[PDB]
Amino acid sequence: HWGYGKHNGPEHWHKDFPIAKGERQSPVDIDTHTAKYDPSLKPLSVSYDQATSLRILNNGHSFKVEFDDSQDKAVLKGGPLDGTYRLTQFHFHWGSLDGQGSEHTVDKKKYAAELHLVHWNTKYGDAGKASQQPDGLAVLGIFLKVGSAKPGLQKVVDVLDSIKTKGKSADFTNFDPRGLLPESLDYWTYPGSLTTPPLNECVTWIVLKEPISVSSEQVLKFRKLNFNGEGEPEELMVDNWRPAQPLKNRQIKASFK
Ligand SMILES: NS(=O)(=O)c1c(F)c(F)c(S(=O)(=O)CCO)c(NC2CCc3ccccc32)c1F
Ligand SMILES: NS(=O)(=O)c1c(F)c(F)c(S(=O)(=O)CCO)c(N[C@H]2CCc3ccccc32)c1F
Ligand SMILES: [Zn+2]
Repeated sequence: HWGYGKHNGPEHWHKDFPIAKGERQSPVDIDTHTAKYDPSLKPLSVSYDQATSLRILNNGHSFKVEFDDSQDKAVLKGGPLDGTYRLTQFHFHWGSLDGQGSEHTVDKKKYAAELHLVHWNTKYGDAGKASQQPDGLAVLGIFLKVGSAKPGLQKVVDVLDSIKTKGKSADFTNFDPRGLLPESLDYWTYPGSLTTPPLNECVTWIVLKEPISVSSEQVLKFRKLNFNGEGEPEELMVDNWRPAQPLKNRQIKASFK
């Protein structure tokens, strides 16, 4: 199966998913000096007040919190986007140590983790169909650094011991994703891809400039999850990040400066 290990990790994915070597793959390094300030970009609109979280699960790659996306409840618009994008799930990528774990990098700096809030363009009706379109998804990426705790993350971390191994899931209602956001919505944006198989080139990435702070104790709970199913050799779920991919013929735009 595909994974993050030596024998099935990112360097292997192109064999089953040849788009891995495509022209708009993610993540990328964000060279802040080269990013073009675009005064035509709009403020992002993040409207999460009616979000309805449903469940949390360990799928052997990450953990994911899924939302009720059957109506317009938690939506992203504005910024670089045309139309409305509905939140369907968020998940994280993180490292074995605090000096790695993010997918995007900023002037080559790696953060301890990266949160991805995945949204689909409602003009395509469902997230699967959206993932087949060049403008189908918008993923809001937020870096995590280790320092003071993020109180809004604590409900997630306290539930992780219930989903330790691949295939476990639990009820996870009333989680407010507004508690995961930094103060500023200044962002970089570029056209890219899913960072996991199938690697579809369907994502408008919106990466916030300001990281959130999480505590060491919060990230150490991420690192207690297992990639493996219960019974199988124990392999901690760490370093579940794809490294930066070639920028190729893309421009990263900044909403600021
Ligand atoms: N994710 S959660 O439901 O476990 C949850 C929290 F547990 C939590 F503590 C906070 S807080 O702002 O740190 C608490 C201040 O009262 C938030 N913060 C929220 C919800 C509403 C809102 C609006 C702006 C900024 C943050 C938040 C939260 F969504
Ligand atoms: N980093 S990222 O945001 O690119 C990203 C993931 F990192 C990730 F793990 C998942 S997954 O569903 O948990 C695993 C299979 O890709 C998805 N989900 C994908 C799979 C296909 C699809 C279709 C519509 C919306 C999301 C996804 C994902 F979009
Ligand atoms: Zn992701």
